[PDB]
Amino acid sequence: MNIFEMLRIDEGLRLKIYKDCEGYYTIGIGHLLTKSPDLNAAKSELDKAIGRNCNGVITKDEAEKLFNQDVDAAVRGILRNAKLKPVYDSLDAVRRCAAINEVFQMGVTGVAGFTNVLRMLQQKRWDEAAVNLAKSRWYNQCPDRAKRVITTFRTGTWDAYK
Repeated sequence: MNIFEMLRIDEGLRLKIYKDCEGYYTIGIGHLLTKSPDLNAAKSELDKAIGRNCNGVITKDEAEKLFNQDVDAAVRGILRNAKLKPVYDSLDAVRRCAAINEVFQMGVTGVAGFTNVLRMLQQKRWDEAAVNLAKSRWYNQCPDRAKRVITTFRTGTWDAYK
């Protein structure tokens, strides 16, 4: 499946501001608004992201616009980064999606900082890479959102998304 379909499964789609697994205000398909507990701060961040007055609710079209911007930023981010680009180029199609997903979730600097996992992936040490990812705060603070990505790095199949 494609990266949009994969992230839709991991992140869900919600049109109103909600709290994610870590308690953080989120909207759309995994678009983090703020780590502040102030709902009104999340609303102000949403109005900034869209450029108009939203009162904490967006349309599916606006959700998809944010999603497509966030995916584009992850893909361009990988492909200009001296650590991530050789890893991405080395991976098979399925694990390339898992890499984009991980960068979407953690950010470029978060993924580029896991230099052990990157070496393992480059070297085809899939089991070792998955064990190491399962030690991360990313996974342990919110297992349901990360578990399919980890399985996908291990197996190289789409089975966890079926």
